[PDB]
Amino acid sequence: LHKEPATLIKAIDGDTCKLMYKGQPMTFRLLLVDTPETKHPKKGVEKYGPEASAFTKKMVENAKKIEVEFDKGQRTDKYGRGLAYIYADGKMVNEALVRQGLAKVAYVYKPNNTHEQHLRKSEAQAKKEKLNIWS
Ligand SMILES: Cc1cn([C@H]2C[C@H](OP(=O)(O)O)[C@@H](COP(=O)(O)O)O2)c(=O)[nH]c1=O
Ligand SMILES: [Ca+2]
Repeated sequence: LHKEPATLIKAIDGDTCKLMYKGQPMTFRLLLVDTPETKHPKKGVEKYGPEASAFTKKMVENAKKIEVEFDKGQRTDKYGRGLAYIYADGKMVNEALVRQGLAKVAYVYKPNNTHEQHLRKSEAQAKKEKLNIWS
């Protein structure tokens, strides 16, 4: 897995943001995780959704540099969103959210699961510390 540079265009919510990648604007969806909904009416504004968005927004907006790391499987989903692990100054946003109890490990589709165990151990810690979603 190789990391690549990207430029923040705009954070949309907890697990989705728009980045300029290879000179092209794209919406990215964080791999292996799911932050609560704040958009789709079929779900509504789920508890901790606004919090997860604020965390992600803060994290990506304050970074000196952003990198995207694709897994080994497909790089986009059916909606055309780039599927990656996003890093803000070397810190993985996907793991950060799970560690704070602001996201649950979800959508694990082989072979795009290289970091599954790492995220699972962080989720177990958030759970034991009874953080946010796990409170
Ligand atoms: C994280 C991820 C989501 N998805 C899909 C599954 C869901 O399909 P459906 O929308 O048809 O349920 C949706 C979840 O994303 P959101 O959390 O952004 O809604 O995106 C993938 O296909 N692959 C992925 O790797
Ligand atoms: Ca979501």
